[PDB]
Amino acid sequence: TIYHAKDAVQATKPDMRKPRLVVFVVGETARADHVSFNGYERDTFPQLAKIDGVTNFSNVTSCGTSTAYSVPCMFSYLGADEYDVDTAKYQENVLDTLDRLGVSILWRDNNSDSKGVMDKLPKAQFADYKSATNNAICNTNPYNECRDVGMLVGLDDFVAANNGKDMLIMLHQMGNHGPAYFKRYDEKFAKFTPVCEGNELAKCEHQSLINAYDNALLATDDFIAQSIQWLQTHSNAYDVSMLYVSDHGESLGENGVYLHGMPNAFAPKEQRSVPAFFWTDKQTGITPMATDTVLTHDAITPTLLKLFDVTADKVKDRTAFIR
Ligand SMILES: [Au+]
Repeated sequence: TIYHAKDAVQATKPDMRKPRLVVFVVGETARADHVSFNGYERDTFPQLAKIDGVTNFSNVTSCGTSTAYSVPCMFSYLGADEYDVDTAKYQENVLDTLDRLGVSILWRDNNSDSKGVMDKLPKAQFADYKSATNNAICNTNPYNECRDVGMLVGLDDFVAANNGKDMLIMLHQMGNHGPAYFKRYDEKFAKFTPVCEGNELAKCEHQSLINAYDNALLATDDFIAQSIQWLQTHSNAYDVSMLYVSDHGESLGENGVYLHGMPNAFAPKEQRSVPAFFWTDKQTGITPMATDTVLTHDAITPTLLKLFDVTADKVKDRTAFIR
């Protein structure tokens, strides 16, 4: 392990102020420009729009264009300019630091896995929610595909067993993962029709592809709202906050390009322009940065440290999502 924050200290402890409870949704394949709040022509986030205290960040660039590359960078101390995907797994990352400091770290995954982020931590702190041995919400669709909202079930049991501690829960979404966007949402989210249902994107009518993509955003809108609603049920005992950032965007036929993973050197902007939301309870004292702050995945690690009142030299001056 190569360390970067051995100096990290927590200024205030959960035995002398309210314990802090944060959900970080790690999104999947969502594009900034298909978000209602960023000026998209469709209301793709109706439920989040009903919730007070949500900040939408209109200028966020992902570290990369793929799950393997972006997800470790999101939790890195190095920043996009110095990040090396090939050695990322051996670097101390922001979750190693918080866990060392006594924050209870939980990773639930309905996507793939943590791409090495949870590897130095006890396996008991990672849970696979792609399988029904954990996820109670899979038989709601003709594919029996397990749903992101299933990662919320039983979180009260996790809180109860971590009584009075700081807690950071990562929820790694299936989200808008392609090519089969149509599979990614239940029927209640099939607002935009007709929809593409083949693995040959490009052979699909372009509008029908967009329609399946947008329906999957409505399922994500629903999941993020439910996440905040779950947090609100603990807001008296805990200072609760919710951070959402997508790992990367998606090409939807622009210049003949589909899916993602284009190398950064020639990747279209659609693959790196991602949405980000921050919600917090009024009690927490946490203040969002300006909506239009130029932001990147580099802001995640300082944001997670500030949420728990932790300082570390390597990111002392680094712009975050919050003050
Ligand atoms: Au991804």
